[PDB]
Amino acid sequence: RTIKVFTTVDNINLHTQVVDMSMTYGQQFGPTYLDGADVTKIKPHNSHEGKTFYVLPNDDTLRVEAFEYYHTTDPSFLGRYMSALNHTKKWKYPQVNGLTSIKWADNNSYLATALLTLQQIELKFNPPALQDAYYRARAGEAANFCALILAYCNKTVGELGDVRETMSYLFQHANLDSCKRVLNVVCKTCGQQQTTLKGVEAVMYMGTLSYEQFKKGVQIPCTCGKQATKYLVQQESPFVMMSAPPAQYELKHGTFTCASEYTGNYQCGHYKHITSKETLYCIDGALLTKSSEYKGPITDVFYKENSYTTTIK
Ligand SMILES: Nc1cncc(C(=O)Nc2cccc3ccccc23)c1
Ligand SMILES: [Cl-]
Ligand SMILES: [Cl-]
Ligand SMILES: [Zn+2]
Repeated sequence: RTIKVFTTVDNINLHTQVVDMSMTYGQQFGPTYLDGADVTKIKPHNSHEGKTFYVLPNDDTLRVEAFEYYHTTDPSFLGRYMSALNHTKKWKYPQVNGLTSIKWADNNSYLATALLTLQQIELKFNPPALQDAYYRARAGEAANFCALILAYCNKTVGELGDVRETMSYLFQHANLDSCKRVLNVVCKTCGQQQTTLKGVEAVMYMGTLSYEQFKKGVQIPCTCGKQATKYLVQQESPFVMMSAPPAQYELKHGTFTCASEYTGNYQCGHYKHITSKETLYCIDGALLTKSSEYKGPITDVFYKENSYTTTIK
């Protein structure tokens, strides 16, 4: 007694298989998943005929397909992706003010604010798996995209996460080759040092949330033991992300694109998203509120950019 099924690593290229209904999937394919569910220890049902099963990339055809689709050789990746998808397919993805959000479940507030942010900044993903899942997420079906983020970041469903680190890992799998930043550091004692940064380093800054303040100059400790002024000379990027240790901060309508708020103690707090549109909207998973100004413990602020050159001489 047999059925025909298909095996895959990318859910695009299918491989025809005939399975024995008296043996487990595990006995025939090794670790096997059906829409994220682990079916390794399960025997084929009638209802399985014609269905697609994920298997591990254990031969050269599957390794080429999996590497071209996911751009990772981590042998646990597909198992972690499937384990996460079994949960994320049960999350809800409401449209909030025209953006795909996530209804709160499993400590996912960092993923909701990351997903909302990605829909507001120009970013192209390198791995086809992320490109395809991101397109589906923007259309409202974000389960695959959320499970890929989890898998790529080595996070499990239910784990508390960091928005900044999550964005940094996603930026590392994105095309930021065009991104350039020139900084100047001026110490009235030591003199001045210019630095040029590329890629992820060109779009992320830690120590101030204010892009305006970064342009005017921020005070930092100099290696000589005094204080220096660091300021932005030149920026070439479609956005910048400014971060700082969480502190009470006032967001003003029309001065930024979006921001992350973190409330609570070390590690086990909660994120909300603030987006500047016609007014300020606070998106907290499924929840939406508005205000003319917003003051809270802000961690990350995103700004639109294209090309900036300082007037500072
Ligand atoms: N998501 C989250 C939750 N709870 C605590 C943090 C936190 O403090 N992380 C950081 C560690 C080290 C240096 C940091 C410097 C700046 C900002 C955060 C830092 C982050
Ligand atoms: Cl993309
Ligand atoms: Cl990549
Ligand atoms: Zn100095």
